Amino acid sequence: MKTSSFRNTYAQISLQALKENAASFKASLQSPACRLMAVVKGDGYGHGAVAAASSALNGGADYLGVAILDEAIELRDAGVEAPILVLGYTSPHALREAISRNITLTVFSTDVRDALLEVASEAESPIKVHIKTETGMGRVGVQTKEELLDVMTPLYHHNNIEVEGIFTHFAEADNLQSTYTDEQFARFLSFIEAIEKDDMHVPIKHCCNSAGTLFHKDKHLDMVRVGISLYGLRPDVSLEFPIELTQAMRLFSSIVSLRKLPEGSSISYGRTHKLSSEKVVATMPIGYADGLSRALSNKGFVTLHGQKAPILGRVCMDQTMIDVTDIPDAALGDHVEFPIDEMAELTGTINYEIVCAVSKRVPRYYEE
Amino acid sequence: MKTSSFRNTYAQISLQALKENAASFKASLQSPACRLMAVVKGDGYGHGAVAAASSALNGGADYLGVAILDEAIELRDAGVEAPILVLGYTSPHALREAISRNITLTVFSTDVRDALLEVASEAESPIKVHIKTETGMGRVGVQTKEELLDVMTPLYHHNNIEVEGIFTHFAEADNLQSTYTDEQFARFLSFIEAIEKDDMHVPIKHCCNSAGTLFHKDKHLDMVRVGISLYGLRPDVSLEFPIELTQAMRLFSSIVSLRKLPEGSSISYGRTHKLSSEKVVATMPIGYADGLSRALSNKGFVTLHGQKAPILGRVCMDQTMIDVTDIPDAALGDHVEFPIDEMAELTGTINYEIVCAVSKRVPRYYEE
Ligand SMILES: *Cc1c(COP(=O)(O)O)cnc(C)c1O
Ligand SMILES: *Cc1c(COP(=O)(O)O)cnc(C)c1O
Repeated sequence: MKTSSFRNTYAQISLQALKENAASFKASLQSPACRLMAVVKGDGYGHGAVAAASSALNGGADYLGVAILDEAIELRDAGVEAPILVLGYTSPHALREAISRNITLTVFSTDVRDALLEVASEAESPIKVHIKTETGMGRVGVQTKEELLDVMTPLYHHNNIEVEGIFTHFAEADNLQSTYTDEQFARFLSFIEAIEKDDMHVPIKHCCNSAGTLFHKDKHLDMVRVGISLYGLRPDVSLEFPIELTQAMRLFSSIVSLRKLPEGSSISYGRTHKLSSEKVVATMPIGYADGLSRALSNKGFVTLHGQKAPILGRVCMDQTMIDVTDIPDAALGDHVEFPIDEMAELTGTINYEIVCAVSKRVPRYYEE
Repeated sequence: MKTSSFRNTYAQISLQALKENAASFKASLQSPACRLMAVVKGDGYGHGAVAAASSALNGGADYLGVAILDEAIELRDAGVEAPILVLGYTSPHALREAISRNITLTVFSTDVRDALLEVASEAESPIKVHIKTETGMGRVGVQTKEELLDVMTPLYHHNNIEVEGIFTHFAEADNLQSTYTDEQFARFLSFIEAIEKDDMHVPIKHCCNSAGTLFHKDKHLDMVRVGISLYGLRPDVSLEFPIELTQAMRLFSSIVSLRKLPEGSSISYGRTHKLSSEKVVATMPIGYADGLSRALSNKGFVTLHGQKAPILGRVCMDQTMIDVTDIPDAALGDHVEFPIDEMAELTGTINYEIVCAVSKRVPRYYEE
């Protein structure tokens, strides 16, 4: 993780916010036996995987979730010893590496099942797996009771494999007017009924993401998987948080040039903006190679001195211009802030993408 | 740079293409005295700064360009010894570090001018600077003859500073129906006339980017600054290359799940796509945390087996679904390719952003 720079363009990350958000979530769970999994995929949703994991554990998280084995190995190499579940696919050729670093694996297909049966016969402590079930996200997971039984049963009865978990994922738990989450939950319980009729007991049943955790407490089961709201960001901006949470990331740049340009002057590539009068134009050392979306061209804004300054013309790779004509105290060197949810709204996306897109060129400053 | 992974999602980078592209550009220049600057900002436009710089030098580049001092320091730390120009702003507090690593600096403001005058008062050998002039990009640079003279003259006459260069940048050199590039060029020459009337001779006058280099050979002057087309990508997809170039980056993922889903099934978050009939849906281990634009949701495609497979529903952080129903030989494990220019077109952006957005989670495989 880049954590220093000679350029005043940076993401400030509050570790205390992350810790307190984990504690707030832990306190909110249906039962004290329910585990809090902190989901730190995508390099901690752009905040930094190791920083987010460490903070979340300090706040009471019980498990970590990542998307791919690479991310789990990164955590282990940084000295994180907490349980880690790879939520997505892990291929047969990667299984020995995963088991050697004590990484819990998601399984939903026979190629991985069969490789695991051969590999498990050659390992020290039991291998831990969670089985993924399909209930309506239309993404990954076994699809029928028959397939679940076919995939899980040989793993369950292998003397060196523990089927620790079984889970599903919700497509719209943030839509509080929809029956779909209850329908998915019913299908999930239907899968579970099938394995329990075959006397297979799985100790961690789980289905909730941030939205499920916040708004579907009846579905907390044995573990919840909190991602976006661990970072104090809403699953959907139409929602209001029912627990106390703080946004952990704030994105800043600064003014490195401040100039008056005459009426008729065009700004940036393609001359897509022409000044309607004399304007004071500030240039910032940030652009789309820092992850500032080019779709904010001629439509986004930054804040400074309690006012909004609109972006003029096209966002460049490394530089972006703003109009500070109505902000008389704007000066060379001023730091400015980028609103994360508003950038998502203006470009037709979600805060998840905005924070992940902050590129490796932008240092993260952990201010605690 | 990440260069290995347990997941089959990757950017293949042809070093031979980069080297040959640099050679092709070098051969095309107006005169053999004209220098080729390889622009490798944004981590070599997402290809890898060190790899791109090394390849370009091997192909005949004379100078390297980066956006910010961080990038120049990275190249020096990797053992690159070629001249490097920081094209954007460098702040007063960073000047000593830059000069100690023999980095050429762009200057266009008095804060940096005055700090330089005090610092140069130090240093082993002369400090090299280029002066940025504003001619119509509306971004950075001195704006008037008076300002140019005020900024440059004390630097020119300091016994330990060399004003090696003076430059400008074009807003629409890729627009071959516009007079603006010729107008900018005339303003640039007007700046140059002003300093030469004051008997200040600058050895490297430069103004061309990729588009200027390709289509405005009369403006090559002492050096051209080739970025996007060094990577074999067009400045604008409406253009055809007038010289021989090869696209250096190719982006791939793979099928990690292949399932038949019934009519009426919804795919991914928000149920934004529902199957109009029974479909074979493949899931790929790639999503917007890898830099795959979420704006490709329900509209982008990948290629496999000589056909296009459309993206179904929303791109997730780490996974994306495609329809392979009309591709009978699609199988678990198939690798698929993402078309870079078409992804830009479909999401209303440019190839520059697409290749820079490929995130640090995606390994670069250097093919040669
Ligand atoms: C991303 C993800 C989560 C976390 O979702 P949020 O909305 O970020 O809370 C949980 N589980 C799985 C399987 C995921 O992919
Ligand atoms: C980005 C940039 C270049 C290269 O532009 P391309 O279109 O990528 O060729 C050249 N000069 C300056 C100052 C730049 O910012």
